[PDB]
Amino acid sequence: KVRWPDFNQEAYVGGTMVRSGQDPYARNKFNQVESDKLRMDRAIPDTRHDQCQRKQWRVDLPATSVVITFHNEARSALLRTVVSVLKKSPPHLIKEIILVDDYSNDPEDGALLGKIEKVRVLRNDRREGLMRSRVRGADAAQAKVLTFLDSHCECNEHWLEPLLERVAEDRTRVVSPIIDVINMDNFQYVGASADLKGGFDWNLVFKWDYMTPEQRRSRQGNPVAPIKTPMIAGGLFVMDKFYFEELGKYDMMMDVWGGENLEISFRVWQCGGSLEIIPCSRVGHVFRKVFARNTRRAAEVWMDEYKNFYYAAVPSARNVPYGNIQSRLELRKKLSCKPFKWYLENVYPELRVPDQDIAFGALQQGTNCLDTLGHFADGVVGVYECHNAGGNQEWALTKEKSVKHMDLCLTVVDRAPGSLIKLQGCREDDSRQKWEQILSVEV
Amino acid sequence: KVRWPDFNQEAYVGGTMVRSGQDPYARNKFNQVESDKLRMDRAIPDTRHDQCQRKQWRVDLPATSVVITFHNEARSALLRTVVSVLKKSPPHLIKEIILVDDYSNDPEDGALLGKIEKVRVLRNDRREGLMRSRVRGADAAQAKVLTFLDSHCECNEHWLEPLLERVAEDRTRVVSPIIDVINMDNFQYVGASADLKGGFDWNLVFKWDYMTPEQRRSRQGNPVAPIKTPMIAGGLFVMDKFYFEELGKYDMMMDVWGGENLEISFRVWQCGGSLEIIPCSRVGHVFRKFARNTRRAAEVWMDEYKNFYYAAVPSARNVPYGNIQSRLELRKKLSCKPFKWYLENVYPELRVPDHQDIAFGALQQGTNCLDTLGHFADGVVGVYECHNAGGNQEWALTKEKSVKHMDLCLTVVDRAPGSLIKLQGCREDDSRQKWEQIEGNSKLRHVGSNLCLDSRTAKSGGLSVEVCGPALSQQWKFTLNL
Ligand SMILES: O=c1ccn([C@@H]2O[C@H](COP(=O)(O)OP(=O)(O)O)[C@@H](O)[C@H]2O)c(=O)[nH]1
Ligand SMILES: O=c1ccn([C@@H]2O[C@H](COP(=O)(O)OP(=O)(O)O)[C@@H](O)[C@H]2O)c(=O)[nH]1
Ligand SMILES: [Mn+2]
Ligand SMILES: [Mn+2]
Repeated sequence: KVRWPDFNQEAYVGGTMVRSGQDPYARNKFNQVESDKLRMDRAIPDTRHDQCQRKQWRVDLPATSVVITFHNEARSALLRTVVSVLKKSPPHLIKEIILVDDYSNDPEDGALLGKIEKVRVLRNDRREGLMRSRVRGADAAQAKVLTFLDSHCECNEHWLEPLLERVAEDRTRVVSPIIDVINMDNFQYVGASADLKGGFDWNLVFKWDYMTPEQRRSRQGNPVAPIKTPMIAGGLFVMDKFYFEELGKYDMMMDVWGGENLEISFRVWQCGGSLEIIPCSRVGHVFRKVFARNTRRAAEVWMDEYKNFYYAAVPSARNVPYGNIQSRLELRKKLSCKPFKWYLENVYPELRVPDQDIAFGALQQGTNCLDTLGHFADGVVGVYECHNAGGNQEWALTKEKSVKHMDLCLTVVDRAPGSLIKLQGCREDDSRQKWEQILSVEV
Repeated sequence: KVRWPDFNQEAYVGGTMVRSGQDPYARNKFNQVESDKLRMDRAIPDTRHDQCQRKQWRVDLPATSVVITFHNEARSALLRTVVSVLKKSPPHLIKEIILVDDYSNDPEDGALLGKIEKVRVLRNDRREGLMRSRVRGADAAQAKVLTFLDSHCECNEHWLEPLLERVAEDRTRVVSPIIDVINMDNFQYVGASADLKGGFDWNLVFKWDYMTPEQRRSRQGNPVAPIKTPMIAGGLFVMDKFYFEELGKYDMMMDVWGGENLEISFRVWQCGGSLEIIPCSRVGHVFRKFARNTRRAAEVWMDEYKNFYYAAVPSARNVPYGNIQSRLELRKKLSCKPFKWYLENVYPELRVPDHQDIAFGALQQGTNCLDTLGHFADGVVGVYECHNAGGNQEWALTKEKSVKHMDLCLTVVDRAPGSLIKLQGCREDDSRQKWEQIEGNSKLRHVGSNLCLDSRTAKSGGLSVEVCGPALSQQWKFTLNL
């Protein structure tokens, strides 16, 4: 067993370096020459709010089993992940670090990290992917609380105490750090915004957005308070171990190319827990950039009818075979989880839910986009380039066949081609406001 | 006195029509030829939401005194305003209509309408303006509730009872209809949005804006409920007569040029009343196309925040505005709340610069604005056409010299020319985040460098840092400058 500072990084990253000519993004989708240049404990900026830095963190907290899962991870990045945990965490709070080597090409990527204090390595036989690899890691953990990280993260100062404080207080909380960004081309560590919450559109791809100005204003008194989130990124969180178990771990027939965020985020909220982002906890993550099977498996279990709006948004998924899900279904009733309606209403109210529009989003043409120009009733309407967007470029075509923004409708004021169209109050039976898929007017 | 239906509109109107060749816009800045063709009680669409078409008010509502003030109004428009009040309002709720002719060139405009049932006319002596004219009318009013309208309005079906119900239930409510649009060219009557709230930017110019999504969401249960509003348009409103008096009427030193929304809206909210837009009340208004009145409002009500207005309108700082003691004494007497309380509780969606911000608002290059492009940390930044809806075009230049949006800051990741700037978490100690306005706030340069913000690759990669130079791609001005 070696203490982390005495581990031989030069040797370990030694023979795996990018060879002249070869493509540094090739193995990984990030720049390995840049990764390999970094020391395993390289200094990173303290990105935490000023208030965190003056906090006295409790350390009379339950220890954690840190589970890190990986498949042909760059050696420099894997080691850097492990050492950030060991350097930045109170040693009595790290029971162990469990590395699940999920079929890497050189088992030595993992096994060599086995000489480090607290690290134990489990190797999969075939490639099982992230979700089952985590379940296995979790099954082997000896501590009361689980911490899951990706194999290309860098923990910041006092990242762990604020997370464990939460779950030690109430074991139904599944909590996450603010995920700082490590740039995939130059490996600079970048402070993220603390004003974000996790969410998604009806295609179900995870996305961030800012809290509303009202939510921010409500936090002014304690701006480092926990943030409740509809969904976690999924790569990094901490969860009470028995809670992870009792709620059903992860779905064992998910495969990769999987969204580790989706199903667990719905289950936790519907089945009585909460998801939080904890501002004082900062961990960096290298961000970069068939899939449908896993998403299907989540939707079919958790969303009830609103699953329809997903298939609406992504018809391309309607017949990807997704397999047997009965044991996941049994699980939901066994737990007496609330319905998806409740989650939309209570957890993600700000998600736009459809219903009977013929069409939504922007009216393109094809560089530009229909735009109110900020005009109201009796104003002309126009185009700007598409910004992607929302606001004055968002429109609906209604069951009633109107083209509307808020309650204003494009109105044929004068049939004479091609005089100007106008915004006017939407009128269910006004015929000057009816449009069909087949500014000013013309033939 | 004459039944409104018995009034001869052709005699009244016909005596002032536009003649051969003469500009039909000259007199009023609207098309008088189109106005004059209309019947005095012309049919207008019912723009009210279907859910109005019950609906909800007591049986013993209080009568109102309607006050309409005018200077050289087009006779046809004036007459339609009066007949629409008479035609659309239950007769027992109209105690009287008081016309204040604020020194119109021809006194017959008003005096001939004095033959109509319930109308009485007062002529100003001299040109007093709308505010002083309104106080004169209100002082004459015999009923318990005041209704103010402009002289180019057309009331719609059951416009009055929902206004009267609000104030009969709580006399500290000052209430307005949804104001429908009467087009100044063709005089067509156009239904307005019901999703608006009144407001203003730091230049103190009134504007509408859509409610927030959460506000809309909280109205699912009753989409025609009252709408609380930080500011009223000011032309049209109903107010308990005694409450109008007790609260200080209007500031009697306001002149012609105002501006009638501002001072009263701040005073009502700060002194414990409220302002509402009532969706089931619909009235049309002919819309068409100075700092003394605004200063008198800012100096009395705004406390330190008046400084943002002066920032926005630096020329206002010179302008005489007269004596405000009486108003400050009114403010103390009524125990009004500070402007800070108003911004927090009444209008939290106005975004307010930090006390030590150096500049604020949009950062404009011609008609384009610095836009985050929906990006977050480690993302590039760019420009779009300035849309004045804020959001991704909202910025501040802070005490710490950063250009910031939410808690992200423009960061110079590489000093090499043509290097892209990036959004990173603001950190006070980060020298890469420090920027300064130069050359009369026409450009932004990275502190301690020869590098300036540049748009040349806006659309093919992002904004960059580039050697400072005459290029127009390096011009940037904040809309607000402290
Ligand atoms: O246990 C694992 C962990 C990761 N990966 C692979 O490594 C890459 C990164 O996935 P991960 O979720 O670790 O990182 P992300 O890029 O999703 O943040 C993908 O090709 C995964 O399939 C894997 O096969 N098994
Ligand atoms: O009592 C009045 C009413 C109106 N006006 C003038 O009439 C014009 C339009 O004002 P109003 O408020 O009637 O209409 P709006 O501002 O809505 O167009 C302006 O020149 C005002 O000075 C006036 O001098 N005294
Ligand atoms: Mn990752
Ligand atoms: Mn008017």
